[PDB]
Parts: sequence; structure tokens; C-alpha cells
Amino acid sequence: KTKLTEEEKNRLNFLKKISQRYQKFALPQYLKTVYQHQK
Repeated sequence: KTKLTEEEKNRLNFLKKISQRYQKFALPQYLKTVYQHQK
């Protein structure tokens, strides 16, 4: 295929902010296990 080098870099920025925001607005087990474990 062609014209992928562009669409690629465009995806990177996505996953980058995704795993950054998601892990900063989700914490499904983070604040669930740390709140019980961490004393």
C-alpha cells in the first residue's frame, strides 16, 4: 500500500494521548487495588 507513512504518524499521536488520558480518567483497578493495598 501507499500513503501510509502519513496515516501512521497520525495514529501514534492518538494512542499516545489515549493511554495517557484513559489511564488518567479510568483507573478501574488502580484506585481499586491501591486504595486497599497501599496503607
